[PDB]
Parts: sequence; C-alpha cells; structure tokens
Amino acid sequence: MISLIAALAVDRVIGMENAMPWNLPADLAWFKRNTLDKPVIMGRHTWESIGRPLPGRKNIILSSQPGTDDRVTWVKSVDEAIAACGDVPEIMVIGGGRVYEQFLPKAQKLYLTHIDAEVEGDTHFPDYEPDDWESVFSEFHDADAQNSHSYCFEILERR
Ligand SMILES: NC(=O)C1=CN([C@@H]2O[C@H](COP(=O)(O)OP(=O)(O)OC[C@H]3O[C@@H](n4cnc5c(N)ncnc54)[C@H](OP(=O)(O)O)[C@@H]3O)[C@@H](O)[C@H]2O)C=CC1
Ligand SMILES: Nc1nc(N)c2ccccc2n1
Ligand SMILES: [Ca+2]
Ligand SMILES: [Ca+2]
Ligand SMILES: [Ca+2]
Ligand SMILES: [Ca+2]
Ligand SMILES: [Ca+2]
Ligand SMILES: [Ca+2]
Ligand SMILES: [Ca+2]
Repeated sequence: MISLIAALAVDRVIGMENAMPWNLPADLAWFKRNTLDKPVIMGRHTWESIGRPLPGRKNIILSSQPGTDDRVTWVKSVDEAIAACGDVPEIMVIGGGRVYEQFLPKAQKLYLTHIDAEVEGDTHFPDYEPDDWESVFSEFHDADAQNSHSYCFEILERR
C-alpha cells in the first residue's frame, strides 16, 4: 500500500528553490507521526533539501545515477523503490513534485496539509482528480504563536 504525504500551500505550491517556504512545527509533528517506523521514498532533490537521513525510517532515494551516501538506500526506478521497502503495511512517498507525479497513480492514500499561505513556488503537488478521492479525516487549525498560518490536516482514500 502506497501513500503520498505532502504539505500544500495555495495553488498546490509545495516548494521554492529546494525549500518549503513556511514554518509550521505542527506540520513537522504530523509528518513525523504519520511516517515514523514506515519506509520513506524520496527524490534526490528532496534528499538534498532535507539534508540528512530521517531517523526511525528506512530512507529510499530515487536517482538515475549511483548513490552518494550508504546511510540510505538508493534506487533507479519506481518499481525498484517499492521493492526495496519489502513486505510492509504502508510505504510513505515524501516528495518531491516529480516523485509525487509518478507515485500518484499507484497511491491508495493521501496525507495532505492544506496550508493557508501565499507562496511563489517552482514546485507543485500533482493536480489530483477530486472525484477519485474521498476525505476520511479532516482537522482544521487556526494559526497560533508557533504556526503563522491556519492549516488543515486531511486524509484522502482512493474511492
Ligand atoms: N511541501 C512538501 O510536502 C514537500 C516539498 N518538497 C519540495 O519539492 C521540491 C523537490 O521536488 P522536485 O524538484 O520535483 O525533485 P524530487 O525531490 O521529486 O527529485 C527528483 C529527482 O529524483 C530522481 N527521480 C525521480 N523519479 C525517478 C525515477 N523514476 N527513476 C530514477 N530517478 C528518479 C531524479 O534524480 P536524478 O536527477 O539523480 O536522476 C530526479 O531528478 C523541493 O522544493 C522540496 O522543498 C519536497 C518534499 C515535500
Ligand atoms: N506534510 C509533510 N509532508 C512531507 N512530505 C514533508 C517532507 C519533509 C519535512 C516536512 C513535510 N511535511
Ligand atoms: Ca523562510
Ligand atoms: Ca537530473
Ligand atoms: Ca559496505
Ligand atoms: Ca520545478
Ligand atoms: Ca475537475
Ligand atoms: Ca511560524
Ligand atoms: Ca471505494
């Protein structure tokens, strides 16, 4: 079972110059909650954006070229990435834009943080068909002293 987890600002913007331009500790806690003890698949740009291995998770990196870090697992295709996870209940695809586009047809669940932020970006979440997904979890939060935007955590399941 493949799931995508992503944080989306206005117009499905997810990144700008290898960074997520917002500071939402509540999204970091949600991300950790939902990915811990699950293999994580990421694109090479995301691996460089994060900057280090994610603890308590098997880290699988997609690249057409050989790996440059043995602390993580390197793969050269979507099918090889899935295979490297082994027999696990759930695989988490953590980005970026290009990796989400490829795993979206195979995904059964979307863990989305809808951020109320105006972000000029260079990376977007794929334009998912609303008719194909059903909202099973939806928890809205107002901004506070730690989180500068209002945000909604949503879980969508493929109909
Ligand atoms: N808001 C959010 O939730 C998140 C946002 N982001 C943002 O997204 C951006 C990064 O996204 P993006 O630029 O799309 O890059 P990605 O992180 O999706 O990485 C793409 C790279 O991964 C490799 N790759 C992808 N698919 C394959 C494949 N099928 N086979 C082999 N290699 C593959 C390629 O590496 P190579 O070139 O080596 O072949 C490719 O250049 C950053 O701005 C980051 O901040 C990232 C995660 C989460
Ligand atoms: N919701 C969400 N999804 C991600 N894929 C992510 C990647 C790294 C750090 C914060 C993140 N938050
Ligand atoms: Ca900033
Ligand atoms: Ca490239
Ligand atoms: Ca060795
Ligand atoms: Ca881009
Ligand atoms: Ca439509
Ligand atoms: Ca803030
Ligand atoms: Ca159904």
